[PDB]
Amino acid sequence: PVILSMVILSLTFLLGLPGNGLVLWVAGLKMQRTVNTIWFLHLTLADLLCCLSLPFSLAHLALQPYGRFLCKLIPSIIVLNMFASVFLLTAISLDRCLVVFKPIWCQNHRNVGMACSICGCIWVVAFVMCIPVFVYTPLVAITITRLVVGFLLPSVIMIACYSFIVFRMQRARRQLADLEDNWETLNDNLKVIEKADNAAQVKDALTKMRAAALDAQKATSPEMKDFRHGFDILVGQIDDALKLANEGKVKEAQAAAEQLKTTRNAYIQKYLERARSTLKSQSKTFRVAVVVVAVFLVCWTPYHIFGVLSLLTDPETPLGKTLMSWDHVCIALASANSCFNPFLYALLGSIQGILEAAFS
Repeated sequence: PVILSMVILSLTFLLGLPGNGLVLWVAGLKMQRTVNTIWFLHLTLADLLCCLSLPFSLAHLALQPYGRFLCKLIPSIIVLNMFASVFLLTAISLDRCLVVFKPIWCQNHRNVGMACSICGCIWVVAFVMCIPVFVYTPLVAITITRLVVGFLLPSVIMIACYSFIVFRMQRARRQLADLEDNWETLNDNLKVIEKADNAAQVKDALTKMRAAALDAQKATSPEMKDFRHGFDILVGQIDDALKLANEGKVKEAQAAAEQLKTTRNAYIQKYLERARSTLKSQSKTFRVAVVVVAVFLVCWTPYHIFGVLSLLTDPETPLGKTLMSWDHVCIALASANSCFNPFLYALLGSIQGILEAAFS
């Protein structure tokens, strides 16, 4: 099945250089450097460095043609890019979970300088794990070390961080839904009261409005202060209308209830818009990260599976022949991950709108 590996690798290169170059150039010399975009820039740079080495592997597979370098360094680029990508992805997930975490580690030193320092640290940490591959049974230990460091622990970290993030996103949702329900009963009762004659239905509608307003003010920092002050004014106005309707005046209660609309729009509408806006975006920002992580892991799993199988299985076996036959396909797919990654940005994203907005 060597021809299948050949064709898939050639297709990966043919569609890998253009996309990587386009994304790198658009994200690099268009907008300003921020703590968020820098990580994706580093990830795409590592993927581009990985993609640059494909023709050497193609020549090695096709000819099996000068020097030791064919068997010396170009096999190490896969390990290097895998490790750098894993560490950068776990750093992105850690930061995404940190944003919603305690503010003590949010405003301490969160700056572009810290971002590039941590990126350099990540590159160095990925580098110190590259030496064992290049230099030099060892196969017993090095395969286990790569699997444990590159696959298990970071995947656990991303799973925990994203489970906490989705649990926190599932919570606020309901809270908003409750506030929207209270808003809807307030609005429809205020619509009922205008067309309702008699002094009894006015009191019945105002009782419901008062309960809804109290519940809405209960649901939840000058922002909060202003939000609660608006509802205090709302409840006071409801009381004015209630005490007008109690003494058998209908039109005055109608006007008093009409006065509620001004305060409602002036106070609570802006908070409603902010709550709806913030919840919607964070959804997409988390969506892209989760999809990227899932694609990365599903691309890299066959390689680890075949490594474990080769380590466990004794040689001089036809099953060994099958596994070394399919090793080319496994490595080819692992490398095709690099070409796959840039396309999901446009899938889940004017060039600026489809690329730059995808990170923020």
